[PDB]
Amino acid sequence: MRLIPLTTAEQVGKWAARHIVNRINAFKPTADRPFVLGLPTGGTPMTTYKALVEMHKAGQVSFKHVVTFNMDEYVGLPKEHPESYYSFMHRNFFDHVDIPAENINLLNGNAPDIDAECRQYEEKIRSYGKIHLFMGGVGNDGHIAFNEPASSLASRTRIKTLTHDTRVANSRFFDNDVNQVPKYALTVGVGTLLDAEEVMILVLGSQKALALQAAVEGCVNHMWTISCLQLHPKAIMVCDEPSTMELKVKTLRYFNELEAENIKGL
Amino acid sequence: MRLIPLTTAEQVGKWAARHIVNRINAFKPTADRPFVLGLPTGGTPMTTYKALVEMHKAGQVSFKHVVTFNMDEYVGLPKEHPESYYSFMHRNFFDHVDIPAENINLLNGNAPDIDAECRQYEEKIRSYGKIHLFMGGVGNDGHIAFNEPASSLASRTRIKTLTHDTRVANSRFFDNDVNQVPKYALTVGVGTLLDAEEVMILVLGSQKALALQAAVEGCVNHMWTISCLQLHPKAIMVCDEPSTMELKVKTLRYFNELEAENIKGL
Amino acid sequence: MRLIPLTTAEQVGKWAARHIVNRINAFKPTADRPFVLGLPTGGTPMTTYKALVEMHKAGQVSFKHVVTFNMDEYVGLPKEHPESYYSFMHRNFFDHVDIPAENINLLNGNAPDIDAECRQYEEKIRSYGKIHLFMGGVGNDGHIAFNEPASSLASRTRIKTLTHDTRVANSRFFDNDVNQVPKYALTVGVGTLLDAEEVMILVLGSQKALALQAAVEGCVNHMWTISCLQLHPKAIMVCDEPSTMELKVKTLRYFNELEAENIKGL
Amino acid sequence: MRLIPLTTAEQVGKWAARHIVNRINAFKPTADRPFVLGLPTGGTPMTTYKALVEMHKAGQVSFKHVVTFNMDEYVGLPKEHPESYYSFMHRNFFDHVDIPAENINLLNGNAPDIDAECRQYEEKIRSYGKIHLFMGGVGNDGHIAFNEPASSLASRTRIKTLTHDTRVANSRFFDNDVNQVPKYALTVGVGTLLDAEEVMILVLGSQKALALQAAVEGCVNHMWTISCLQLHPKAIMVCDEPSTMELKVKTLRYFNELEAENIKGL
Amino acid sequence: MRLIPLTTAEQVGKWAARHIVNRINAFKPTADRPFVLGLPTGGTPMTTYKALVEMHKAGQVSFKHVVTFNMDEYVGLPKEHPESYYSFMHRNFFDHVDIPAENINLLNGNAPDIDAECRQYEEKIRSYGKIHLFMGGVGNDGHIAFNEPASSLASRTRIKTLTHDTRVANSRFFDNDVNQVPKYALTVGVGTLLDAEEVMILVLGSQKALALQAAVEGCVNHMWTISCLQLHPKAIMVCDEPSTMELKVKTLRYFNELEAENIKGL
Amino acid sequence: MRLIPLTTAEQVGKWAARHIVNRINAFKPTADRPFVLGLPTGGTPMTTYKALVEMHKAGQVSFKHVVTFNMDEYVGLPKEHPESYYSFMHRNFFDHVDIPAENINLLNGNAPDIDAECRQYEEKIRSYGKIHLFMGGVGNDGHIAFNEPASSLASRTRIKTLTHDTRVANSRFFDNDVNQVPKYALTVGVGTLLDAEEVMILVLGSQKALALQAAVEGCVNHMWTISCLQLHPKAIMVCDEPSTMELKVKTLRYFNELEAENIKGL
Ligand SMILES: O=C(CO)[C@@H](O)[C@H](O)[C@H](O)COP(=O)(O)O
Ligand SMILES: O=C(CO)[C@@H](O)[C@H](O)[C@H](O)COP(=O)(O)O
Ligand SMILES: O=C(CO)[C@@H](O)[C@H](O)[C@H](O)COP(=O)(O)O
Ligand SMILES: O=C(CO)[C@H](O)[C@H](O)[C@H](O)COP(=O)(O)O
Ligand SMILES: O=C(CO)[C@H](O)[C@H](O)[C@H](O)COP(=O)(O)O
Ligand SMILES: O=C(CO)[C@H](O)[C@H](O)[C@H](O)COP(=O)(O)O
Ligand SMILES: O=C(CO)[C@H](O)[C@H](O)[C@H](O)COP(=O)(O)O
Ligand SMILES: O=C(CO)[C@H](O)[C@H](O)[C@H](O)COP(=O)(O)O
Ligand SMILES: O=C(CO)[C@H](O)[C@H](O)[C@H](O)COP(=O)(O)O
Ligand SMILES: O=C(CO)[C@H](O)[C@H](O)[C@H](O)COP(=O)(O)O
Ligand SMILES: O=C(CO)[C@H](O)[C@H](O)[C@H](O)COP(=O)(O)O
Ligand SMILES: O=C(CO)[C@H](O)[C@H](O)[C@H](O)COP(=O)(O)O
Repeated sequence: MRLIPLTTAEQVGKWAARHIVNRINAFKPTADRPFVLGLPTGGTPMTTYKALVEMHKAGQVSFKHVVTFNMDEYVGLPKEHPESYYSFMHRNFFDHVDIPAENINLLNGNAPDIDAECRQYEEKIRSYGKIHLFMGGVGNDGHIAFNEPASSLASRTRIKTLTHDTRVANSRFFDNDVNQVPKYALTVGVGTLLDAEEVMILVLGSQKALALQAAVEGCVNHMWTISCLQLHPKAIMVCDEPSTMELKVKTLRYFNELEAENIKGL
Repeated sequence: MRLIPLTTAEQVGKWAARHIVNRINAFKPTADRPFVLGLPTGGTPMTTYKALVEMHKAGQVSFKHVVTFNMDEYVGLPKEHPESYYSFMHRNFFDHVDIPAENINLLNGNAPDIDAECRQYEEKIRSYGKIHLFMGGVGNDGHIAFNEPASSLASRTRIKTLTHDTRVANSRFFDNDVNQVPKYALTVGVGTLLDAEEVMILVLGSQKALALQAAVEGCVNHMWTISCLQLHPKAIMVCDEPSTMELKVKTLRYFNELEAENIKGL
Repeated sequence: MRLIPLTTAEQVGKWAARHIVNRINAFKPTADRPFVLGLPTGGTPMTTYKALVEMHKAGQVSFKHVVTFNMDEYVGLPKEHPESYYSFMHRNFFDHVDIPAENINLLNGNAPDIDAECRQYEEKIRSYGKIHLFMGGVGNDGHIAFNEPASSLASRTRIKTLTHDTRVANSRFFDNDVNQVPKYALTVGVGTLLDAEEVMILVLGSQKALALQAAVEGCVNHMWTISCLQLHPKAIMVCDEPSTMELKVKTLRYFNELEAENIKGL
Repeated sequence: MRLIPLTTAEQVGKWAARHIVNRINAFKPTADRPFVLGLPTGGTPMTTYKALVEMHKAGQVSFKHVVTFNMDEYVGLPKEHPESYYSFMHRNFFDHVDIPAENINLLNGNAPDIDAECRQYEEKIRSYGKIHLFMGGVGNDGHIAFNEPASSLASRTRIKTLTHDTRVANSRFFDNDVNQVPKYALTVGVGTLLDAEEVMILVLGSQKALALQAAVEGCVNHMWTISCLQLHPKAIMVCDEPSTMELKVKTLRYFNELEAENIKGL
Repeated sequence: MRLIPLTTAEQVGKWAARHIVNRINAFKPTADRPFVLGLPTGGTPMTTYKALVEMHKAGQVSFKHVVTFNMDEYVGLPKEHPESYYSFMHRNFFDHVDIPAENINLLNGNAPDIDAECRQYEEKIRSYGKIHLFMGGVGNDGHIAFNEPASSLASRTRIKTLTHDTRVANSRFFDNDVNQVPKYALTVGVGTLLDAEEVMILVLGSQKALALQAAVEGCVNHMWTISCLQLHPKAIMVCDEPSTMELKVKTLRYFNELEAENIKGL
Repeated sequence: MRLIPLTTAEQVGKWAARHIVNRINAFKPTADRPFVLGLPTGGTPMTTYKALVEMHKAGQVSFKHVVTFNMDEYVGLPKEHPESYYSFMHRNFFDHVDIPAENINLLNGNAPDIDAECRQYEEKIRSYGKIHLFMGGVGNDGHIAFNEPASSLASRTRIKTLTHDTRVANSRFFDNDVNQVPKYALTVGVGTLLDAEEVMILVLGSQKALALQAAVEGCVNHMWTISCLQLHPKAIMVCDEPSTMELKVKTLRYFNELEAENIKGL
């Protein structure tokens, strides 16, 4: 695994955005061979979406031949609701770039048949072949997507019951009232994520320090699903300073030595 | 993983039996497409075999098109011995249901060529395709089938030397004399079990509390092979009250919330 | 996993050599079906190379139809340098046995295109099909080959930055001057090793006691990559006495009972 | 120790307030033999202070012969600043009860000789003999008073540097401006607390879940100073529901049956 | 501490009995200066009591000037009930030796003022000065005496509520009827034990393997009160083979070489 | 405790030497009130002893009124043997300073009554009252003095059997011949050390990284006796860079900001 030890959220966003751009440009996507990008919501990717939109407007990237898939979506939350993941993605990213509406893939949290909806999302990924880069964040409790504690490490897209801890954390977006946070969500599985060619996790704040420790220095287990990355051949964690506080000095020293040139570019 | 927190062994048996019945009936097995059931011995499945036989006699299930495979068998123990797994299964299940003798698969602990016997058991599973539901229990030391501490997590059917701890526990069936308990057994591997479509483990008593903790809150490791379930896409653990004593309050709370409707049916 | 608890390095070498000979002879390699052997360097395999050369000269083994692959090699170290792994292997093994030069495979640490070199080494393994037996050792920090702490458990052959701890340990071969130890090395991946049919690790000295504990009694994790063996269907660890000091009494007792006949042959 | 498992912060303050009043009335303090009460600040004791005030108003307790000592005080913060502990205590407690000004002992965070201040505080306690009851809270990092991680378990009153985490936690009272929270604070030591006849710690909120687990199920260490309570002859922890989430099922079960009739008072 | 690694419970009782007799004879007790012996009940000390009796019969020891204090006694159980500790001690020890009735101190589990009973017991010990040797056993959950998990490490003699596990364990003596085992018991505290000049704990059986590991290799904590022995100046643990199974190899090796000539007596 | 994070062993000896001189000068010892210094041997204090010598030479300190006590001494090793602690201390320290022979207290490793020797040493310390400063090092296994793992935390000066690991470590001074290193040694106990007014431990090298982690972030236990420092009112650990590699990032950060201006002296 690669861990990029940066200082601030602004730097994290800039490194991630730049990595996404270079992968796409190096890929040279065509209409017959698009680049498939998996994306997350939440507060963590804000600086990355910001940087991505800038680079696009500056003419550095084109999303014309990029197909996107999101990690999850709230169940039973009106699609028009500003806090639905559909609204989040359009407001913060889609409405600003040249990506065709047919290239966008989002789960329908209001689908009448939940099993069918999840299964079809898997079929859609399969029709493209693979997700080339899946970007995400991590929960306080260590979840990747919404694969809460005790989620199978070989899981597929399906519905999951959100942990009280996750709902309290997400209530910050629902006027700080947990009763307004949806109780369920459709989410890609750990197995789904393990199938992506590259996984890039963004980690910000001391609130994520225990999750980062579990991922990097902990053992593989289903309580902290972020530990599944130890089993992925190409995972990267991009971190700010506060989030690395629980790591051993030797561990952080190793990554600093490794990524010195790859980050110190002002 | 799913964990069903029940109170007594009677409830555990009833939930498990009911789950087996609904899977079979939903499957609609034919002579050209049978339902393959993996089964265990020991004290744990007693209430489940009892409930299964009842439901059969009440006309709720038919084992006519069900093929069964057992987890293991003692090596060097006469097949006629009442404590052999062959005798256990006939006395407690086979002799009471409408399953054809040709649909029953048991390992021969007295086979002259042990490697050949184990290999052929694997071939037989393969000829059917897959085990749809493999039911089992857990050892005090955390073993699944007889995959004792330090058993490969990718293991196949083979012979294994029983741990002194396992023999002392099993001596309860041999007049409380460990010297009468067989030292070896042929057992399906962890990889064999991981290949089943669904795995259902029954957990009863405080004697199993540490094993349950390891499975649910511990990391993946070969010392407590029951932890392999964290890697299975469809595992369920059915527990009574005493067995959950080593779990964290938050963990048990999560499962109770999840399975409330799925268990509270009187 | 199998653990062979021996007393001295001389016994370890003799058991390992004998195991390699019996595998080859049982295989009956031909020019159209060679035996593929993966090999390590370092101080650990010294007694095994010694015993192998003896058995060859005594007419017990022939390496005529054996193809070999080494685990790694230093990057930027002149091939002629006595401490390069190319020199180590020729001096200690190749120059003494009847193995054809075309059957030898070593990584080129001075290759102009590192990615290409690593990729081609993988292709070469693939053209043979599989490595039948991969022999190795373990690092103080728990590494297998040079898959240092935080290496993916599904990794392939690639370049890796050596840990300060590994360089200090290896400086014993460079006049005890860490500044002379290369900083990088091309190494087979954990996934590469997991693909071998059988893996045999040699463990010598109390300096390796924590690594052995992690492998046998620890959980699967990428910090101690030797733990990947818990996931291999056919792994063996051959140990001397000092290296088992960190194991539990019950664990060592189990293996002693198991391997009693398999080792007590004077 | 005794752990009182309650549901709400309202029940916690009421249970703690009733306990203090019961101790005081049983002691029957007088001018020559006052009851010595140790007290804390922060958000946790609010409901306790309100309840004590209601009880004093109803005529149930008098503080005429109660001498108090506070745990700590910020260094360099002006005395009349609303966030100084001096201000907090008068506003939330002293202003509403009949306690004589001479009976109130607070640390002078702005004294010329900080070292003389600490020595004199310890002297003051000794002049009275012993603190009969010391009430306190617990930090997210497990500190008792401001004895931050790595504080001697035999420490006395002295100056202490606040951990970055505590300042972030306390910033709530400084307009979430960490820069405004004082970096230093005079505090009573762990030995000072262990010298008290009885220690009662109030635990509220999920954020204290790990600190509660460290105090109850962890080992004694100087990283989580709250663990010192395992060494005290008479320690009580009064908790609400969310703070108990990281404890084992059997732990909370034990305490629930012990305190059943002891908390039924509503 | 000293750990005496023996094989059998017969050797354990003989080693412990010889130790007591040696201490007593060396002390040379008299009416004005008696030897004070602290004693336990339960299944563990049986072989010790038998051996002590054989030694007294052979003329090797006299209890004429030995004062005894027992660790605990069940609350509410009638005195002449065969399972009361009073009954156990007379039947298994007092009835066969020359100890004066006035030298025997037992806890009155059926006293009117339970609190007065405990205070007076502590007073009795103080009147003699100090207990010279306190013998005890260890519970499966690590309790010393009946100082159940979460008992203060500075505790004194008091009333205590038995853990569900201890009652299950003790049900062996109550026809395996847990409902018959007393729920409460008066017991000496951890501080009471730490005040003794020397403490000797007998450990027998695999069931105590984890308690032994907690006492020897664990950290001091109030969950496994047996860990208090790390703080005692003169603590001895006498063990049989199965109780040592959870210790590390190097731990048991150290103790074996230290006590070699000290246990060769047969 | 205080942890002084320095880079080099040269800075460590200089910081420790300046600390001793400052304590001595502030104390202003005299014939009737000498300063009592506890001292160690081994490789760690070399730079400290050199620095103290340079300071005495420059006229900064006098040892005319300093009484010293050493931690331990090998049993059975001839006094004038260059590796005896008596020889080490005179050669490395006493020969170069103005300390009177009568002020020097060393353990007599070759005394007729070893037990009388230990009792008299403790008596000697008591006659002076208290050791004001005890300097020591830490073993790889965490021992303080020669209080090997499983040593009472309340122990006094006594004879002790060296662990195999310590003898291997100390063989460096005996031509790497473990057989030449004395198996026994008289040593001060943990209680003896805890009775000192201040304890300063010097930590140098990666080999002590785990011992440092056990002392700072671990729990108090008798396996790593260095952990006793968590219980001491005034303990200081002076470390070089490599010994800090196993600590968490936040731990070392806390200490760095606390001691910033306290180590800038060069
Ligand atoms: O010294 C004190 C209080 O005088 C602290 O230990 C607090 O008790 C603890 O930091 C909790 O703070 P709150 O969460 O209650 O605000
Ligand atoms: O208070 C006592 C004994 O008076 C207990 O700590 C027992 O020593 C322990 O429960 C062992 O019981 P047995 O296993 O020996 O019966
Ligand atoms: O009793 C002593 C010293 O008198 C020991 O605890 C050493 O301080 C420790 O073994 C370190 O040894 P070195 O690594 O410094 O040689
Ligand atoms: O699937 C989701 C996001 O759609 C994730 O697991 C979040 O990345 C994680 O919960 C963090 O959320 P933030 O802290 O970024 O808000
Ligand atoms: O839809 C999900 C089913 O997969 C459920 O409500 C179950 O609780 C599930 O079995 C647990 O999750 P995983 O093991 O699938 O993560
Ligand atoms: O393979 C076997 C059973 O054939 C198992 O691992 C048992 O389920 C386990 O050993 C528990 O046994 P009981 O406690 O149910 O008897
Ligand atoms: O037949 C089994 C062989 O697999 C053996 O006696 C070995 O001891 C085995 O190698 C260990 O078990 P696994 O790693 O296969 O579980
Ligand atoms: O890849 C390598 C060797 O080419 C290994 O991981 C070594 O086996 C290990 O580093 C031990 O080295 P020695 O202790 O045997 O020297
Ligand atoms: O060539 C290796 C790349 O694989 C690198 O320098 C990276 O640091 C790597 O991503 C880490 O290692 P693995 O996770 O691949 O072990
Ligand atoms: O005034 C306190 C000193 O007692 C200091 O700033 C030190 O940092 C102290 O040595 C650490 O704290 P304790 O070990 O005393 O908790
Ligand atoms: O009589 C005992 C009281 O000392 C009680 O029932 C309490 O439960 C006690 O506070 C807990 O035990 P210790 O902390 O005193 O062990
Ligand atoms: O002279 C010492 C005795 O105090 C001994 O050889 C013992 O082994 C001792 O009981 C253990 O050491 P401590 O528990 O006293 O450290």
